[PDB]
Amino acid sequence: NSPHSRAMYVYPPNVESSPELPKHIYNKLDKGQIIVVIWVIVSPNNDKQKYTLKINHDCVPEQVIAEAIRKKTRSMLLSSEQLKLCVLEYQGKYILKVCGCDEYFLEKYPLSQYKYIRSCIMLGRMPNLMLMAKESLYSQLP
Amino acid sequence: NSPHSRAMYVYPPNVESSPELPKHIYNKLDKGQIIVVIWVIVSPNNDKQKYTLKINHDCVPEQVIAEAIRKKTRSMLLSSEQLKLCVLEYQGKYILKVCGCDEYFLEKYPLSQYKYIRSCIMLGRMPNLMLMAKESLYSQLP
Ligand SMILES: *CCC(=O)N1CCn2nc(-c3nc(-c4ccc5c(cnn5C)c4)c4ccsc4c3-c3c(F)cc(F)cc3OCCOC)cc2[C@H]1C
Ligand SMILES: *CCC(=O)N1CCn2nc(-c3nc(-c4ccc5c(cnn5C)c4)c4ccsc4c3-c3c(F)cc(F)cc3OCCOC)cc2[C@H]1C
Repeated sequence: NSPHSRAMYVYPPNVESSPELPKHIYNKLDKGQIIVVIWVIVSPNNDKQKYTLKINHDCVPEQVIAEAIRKKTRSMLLSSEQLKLCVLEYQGKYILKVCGCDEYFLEKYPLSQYKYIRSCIMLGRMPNLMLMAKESLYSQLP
Repeated sequence: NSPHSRAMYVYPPNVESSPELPKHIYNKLDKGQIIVVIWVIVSPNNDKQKYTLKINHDCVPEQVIAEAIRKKTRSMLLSSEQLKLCVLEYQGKYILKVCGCDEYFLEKYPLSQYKYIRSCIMLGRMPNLMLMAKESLYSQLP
């Protein structure tokens, strides 16, 4: 089986049955938008950097990856064609997970449909997420 | 004629000539096991939930239903008799099909002998399957 399949089997997504967000949960957001923190390892010294994003609650994990690139590329050092290539490149290179936990967001679902996010919203807690390279995920498989 | 007989005539299986898997295809599996995706409709609003299973390639469709039952009841501390009762009940209530396509797995064949499954194995792709209520299939017959 493909490494993508084995990651799905080992780390199955914890999504809700409906993508429709309950009204009492949606009202806890800022006009349906949720503030999340995105971590990443940027240096060989395992130094971690972070971005604080405000995104729609129904963003899929691949849209979170794209939104984090737009946050960084605000300071322009690349053309538009280079930027589009970088978004597609890193969308196929990185996956999203909960920081410090064995909870992953490998499948295309609205972020708020994942159970970890809903508990974060109901608890008034900020989702603490990490961008991990797909190859680093495939190497830790049994 | 019986409704099950009518379903076989209307939806005949697309199977390969031999149940023996060629070596170059078998070697694409993880020690003879295939990872499949099983969808199901859980709410009257047609909300779908899914399981990602790793099963023997020569499981018959009724064994796929049994493996999905063991997946859900894994934590429930059920006895063998309790588990068997649920397995027999849902084996007589649900059939297996390709999700979103008019391809069915109604007959006792090794799953890998079906042409859709074997091509999935050769592609390194997960079979995208759906569990449909038997009565819903018999109602759509001519
Ligand atoms: C084609 C893609 C490409 O070449 N690049 C250039 C490098 N790059 N880094 C990130 C990225 N950067 C940060 C970040 C924030 C703040 C920082 C530093 C360093 N010093 N400070 C103060 C780095 C970051 C923080 C969280 S996530 C992230 C990313 C980032 C991203 F937004 C989306 C991703 F898919 C991956 C990454 O990180 C990859 C690890 O570093 C290479 C984006 C890029 C892209 C545009
Ligand atoms: C004696 C048998 C019996 O009473 N039950 C109880 C109900 N039941 N549901 C399933 C089943 N559940 C899921 C599933 C997975 C993840 C879920 C939800 C809801 N929320 N989350 C996060 C439901 C499921 C997903 C794919 S297949 C499946 C099944 C399932 C099965 F494994 C085998 C089948 F033959 C049928 C079904 O689903 C039938 C639809 O009813 C919900 C199993 C049972 C059994 C144990």
